[PDB]
Order: sequence, then structure tokens, then C-alpha cells
Amino acid sequence: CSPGIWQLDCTHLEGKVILVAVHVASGYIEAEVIPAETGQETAYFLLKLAGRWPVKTVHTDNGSNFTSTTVKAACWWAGIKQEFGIESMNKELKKIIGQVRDQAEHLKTAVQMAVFIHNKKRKGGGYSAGERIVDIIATDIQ
Amino acid sequence: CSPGIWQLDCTHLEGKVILVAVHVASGYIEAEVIPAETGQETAYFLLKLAGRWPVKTVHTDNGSNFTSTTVKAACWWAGIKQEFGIESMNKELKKIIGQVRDQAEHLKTAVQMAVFIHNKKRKGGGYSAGERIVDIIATDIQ
Ligand SMILES: Cc1ccc(-c2nc(C)c([C@H](OC(C)(C)C)C(=O)O)c(-c3ccc(Cl)cc3)c2C)cc1C
Ligand SMILES: Cc1ccc(-c2nc(C)c([C@H](OC(C)(C)C)C(=O)O)c(-c3ccc(Cl)cc3)c2C)cc1C
Repeated sequence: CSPGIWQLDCTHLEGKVILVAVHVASGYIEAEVIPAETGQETAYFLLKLAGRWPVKTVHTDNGSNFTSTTVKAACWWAGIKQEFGIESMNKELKKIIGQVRDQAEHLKTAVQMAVFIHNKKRKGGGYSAGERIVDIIATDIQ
Repeated sequence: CSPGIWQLDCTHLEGKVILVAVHVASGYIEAEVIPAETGQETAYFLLKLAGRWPVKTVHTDNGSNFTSTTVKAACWWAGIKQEFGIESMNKELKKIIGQVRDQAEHLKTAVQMAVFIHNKKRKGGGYSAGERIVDIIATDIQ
């Protein structure tokens, strides 16, 4: 599985929108509570993402997510492509969010606690998702 | 220079607050426009940061930034320590922001364009800051 491929989707919890990106080769996740499920929020998220990792291509389970001109501007500027092709982490992440929920007042706080727990967790014997991404990407530099 | 050390500060531009984190060993940056320069915003930013990189210790040029209980809760939960010890990227980042400013309506957009440009830029002959962090961190896993 290519190191430049990410999957991005939105889920819903407590009336709010959680934008979830998955680095597919590693299982590493970034997520953000966004105020509305719009092109503008997706575009802005993609710019942030791309400044941090070598994002080559992005898949989603809702292709209409990427039709806004604002999103196409962000993938043009950052050099990203979309892919259909001519886990789901959503359940897992929600499970983690439910386990930490009482530890926080705001959903957005519980989401970041859950991302932290997921990325640091030993899938071992065996690295964490956060170790794997960095090693997948370092190796692909070298 | 240790791979777990980050520097965090806020600067001001156009009446707004930009929270800037620097991975000191590599020069890699993450930044976010925040609505107010408060403990709550710093705490939330630190949680996001820590879920993505192995953050061990954080330095700042304004130690009072880390006195709120909300911030101390976030460094306790994530396992972070603060350090006084018993570039500035701020000018550089602002230079980049000024170079891309007209390419965007919102300051927050220009900030992420600038972070992208800074992290991807060849400091070579020579890696980018984004290559260096990942390789510094991968090597420190291994
Ligand atoms: C007296 C007092 C002072 C502060 C807080 C307080 N308030 C808020 C809104 C938050 C979290 O929100 C932020 C935005 C600060 C992360 C949260 O959502 O619970 C947190 C918090 C929760 C988890 C972590 Cl890992 C870090 C900070 C705390 C501790 C609570 C009390 C009772
Ligand atoms: C007809 C039409 C449609 C959309 C936009 C439009 N509007 C906004 C508010 C934004 C940027 O904001 C977001 C939040 C979407 C990134 C910006 O700040 O300029 C962008 C934008 C700017 C730079 C990039 Cl790299 C990506 C998107 C665009 C293209 C402009 C026009 C004239």
C-alpha cells in the first residue's frame, strides 16, 4: 500500500461533525471536530494535513465531499489527487471516544484523547500506528 | 538536541493569534490561528500535537503560558513536561505568510500555506524540515 494515500471521511457524534483522516498504510489517524460538514472545512483540513505529511492521494467513502471548488483549489495548491479507482476506523474511534468521554467536558477534547490513545497503542509482540507512519515515511524518503 | 523537544509560542498578525509549535531538532512547524490567547486553546493544541508526535518536553518564550490548570491537565494526561532549564521562526513564518498572503482570503489559510511552504522547502545540497522530523523520529524508534 502506497505511503502517500490517506482516507478522509466525516462521522457524527452528539450532533457534531468529526472529520477523520487515516493514513492507510499505517492506521495512523488525525481528526478534528468541525462546525459544519462543508467544502470549506474539508479544504482547510486538507491544507493542514498536507503541510505535515507527504499527501499524494486521498480516498473517501463520499466522493461528493470533494466536488466544491474550495476543496479542488486546496488539492490543486497542495498537489493532491483524488481516487475512486475507476476499519472502518469510524467504529473503532467511536469506541475509544466512548471509553474516554467522561474524562472531558467537550466532545472535541475526547476526540483528541481518543486519537492520542489510538495512535500510541501497541499493536505489537509490533509498533503503534504513530511509530509505523513515521517509519513508513522515513523509509520512503530513503 | 533531543527528538521529544518542542517550542511553543503565540504571535500576532492582523489582530489575530497564531499558535506556533517548532520541533526544535528538525525545524518542522505546526501552527493554528486561535480565537483567543488562552489556557484552553493552548491545552487543546497540546493534546492534538501530542497525539501525532512523541512530545516529551515543551519550551516556550512565555512561561506564564503554561500556568493554567487546563494546560497542566493536558501535559499531565499526555505525559509532557515543561522546561526553562533552571529562529525565531516567528519572523521567518511571518515572511512566508507575507509572501502568500494575497493567495488567500483568510489569515488562517495563508498561515497553513506558509507552514506547508516552510516544511517542504529544501534546505539542501539537504532535507526539508518535514523529511528531517520523520527521519529523526524514526531513527529514535530504532
Ligand atoms: C476547575 C477546572 C479547570 C479546568 C477544567 C478543564 N476544562 C476543560 C473545558 C477541559 C477540556 O477542554 C479543553 C478545551 C481545555 C481541552 C475539556 O473538554 O474537558 C479540561 C481538560 C480535560 C482533559 C484534558 Cl486531557 C485537558 C484539559 C479541563 C481540565 C475543569 C475544571 C473543573
Ligand atoms: C468562487 C470562489 C470559490 C471559493 C473560493 C475560496 N474561498 C476561500 C474562503 C478559500 C480559503 O479559505 C478556505 C477556508 C476554504 C481554505 C481562503 O482563505 O481564501 C479558498 C482557498 C484559497 C486557497 C487555497 Cl490553497 C484553497 C482554497 C478559495 C479558493 C473563492 C472564490 C472566489
